[PDB]
Amino acid sequence: GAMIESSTTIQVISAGLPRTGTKSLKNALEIIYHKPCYHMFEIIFNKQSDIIKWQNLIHDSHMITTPPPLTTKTIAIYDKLKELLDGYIATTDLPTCGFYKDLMNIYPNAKVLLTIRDKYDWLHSLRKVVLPKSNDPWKLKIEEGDKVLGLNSDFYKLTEDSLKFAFQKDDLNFDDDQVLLECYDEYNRLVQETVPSDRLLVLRLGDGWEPLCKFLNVEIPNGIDYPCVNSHHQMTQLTEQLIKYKSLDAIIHMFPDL
Ligand SMILES: OCc1ccc(NC[C@@]2(Cc3ccc(C(F)(F)F)cc3)CCN(Cc3c[nH]c4ccccc34)C2)c(N(O)O)c1
Ligand SMILES: Nc1ncnc2c1ncn2[C@@H]1O[C@H](COP(=O)(O)O)[C@@H](OP(=O)(O)O)[C@H]1O
Repeated sequence: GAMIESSTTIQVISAGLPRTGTKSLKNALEIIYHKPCYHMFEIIFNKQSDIIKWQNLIHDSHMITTPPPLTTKTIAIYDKLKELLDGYIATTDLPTCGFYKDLMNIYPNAKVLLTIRDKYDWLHSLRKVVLPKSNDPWKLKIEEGDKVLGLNSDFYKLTEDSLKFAFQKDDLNFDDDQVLLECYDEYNRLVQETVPSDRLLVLRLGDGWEPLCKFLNVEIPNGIDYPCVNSHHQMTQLTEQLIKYKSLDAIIHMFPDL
């Protein structure tokens, strides 16, 4: 196809929850658009100063009166969300995913993606990387590796609060598998009920380029396979290597598509 000059603004809002292929999708969107896509990894590796800004936004988010129409407080919240996303062409993962409805209002010409998978596969992956149970010895390893990356209790607070925001829960028993599974199903159902079907593409793991590129009116990237990255096995290796070497920069060449 012809090469066209794309606008550097949010063009794709991904509502999929963590551990549903968000990092592969982030990489795929960057391959298509040649501009950055937001993701929790963007916070960890490039924008740790944003943690407090996202926390402030979530703290104020209960004051969002759903447009139409737009109220004054909603403008202030929407302005900070637009500021956080300046320079990006897409959003994936926490903390953004729970803001899908607000992002749809801020970027009325953006399209929405929802990545889904088997709920028990999702929970297993979540417990190995994002939310280990409080009695799991692996949790102490994750925390040791996280300190190497400079992540403190405020980072864990952001993950917890952005998950609570996505699930629309005032509190959440993070150690309760039944609660998490029910929240997962209700969240994915709600996205499909809320977003007009014309504006939504539901993606399953393994779907690859073709449905995504058709939805976005772009050519399939020539000679580039669809990304497959961020397996729990790979995250376990990363944690162990951070513990062993005590720095990101000593191991970063071992993890190419991070
Ligand atoms: O790809 C989607 C996606 C992948 C991972 C995460 N987070 C996993 C975590 C951050 C992390 C660490 C290392 C790396 C790496 F890759 F550099 F190694 C990446 C990310 C989140 C925090 N910690 C668990 C924890 C330990 N004690 C807690 C107490 C309360 C709550 C959580 C925790 C690992 C998210 N989040 O958090 O949205 C999204
Ligand atoms: N192209 C692809 N095909 C199949 N699974 C993929 C994939 N890209 C990522 N995944 C899976 O999606 C999960 C990572 O999602 P996220 O990036 O949102 O954290 C991992 O699950 P597992 O942990 O079960 O391996 C990973 O294996």
